[PDB]
Amino acid sequence: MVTQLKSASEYDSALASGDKLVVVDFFATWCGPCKMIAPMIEKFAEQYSDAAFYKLDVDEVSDVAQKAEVSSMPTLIFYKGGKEVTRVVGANPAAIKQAIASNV
Repeated sequence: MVTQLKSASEYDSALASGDKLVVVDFFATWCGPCKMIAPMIEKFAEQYSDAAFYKLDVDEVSDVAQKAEVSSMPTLIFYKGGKEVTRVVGANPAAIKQAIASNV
């Protein structure tokens, strides 16, 4: 399951996980590719049980989106030990899957 982050607070606690891969999907409700990739992302969460998946609506938690420097949707950011390891800007199934598999 992909837990929606509702505040800056939730976002940050999500990140203090260490060693555990934390993956955040920055999306918008108006964003088409976001919608098309959302089912895939759920599949990936089932497969990669070693990693915690989340999503954050950029129009609800804007401050977090601006501080994470998200300027296109969807943007998947990969954290480990509270630090950004990488990110994928785009509804790119293959790149997202590889990013998860390789950083778990």
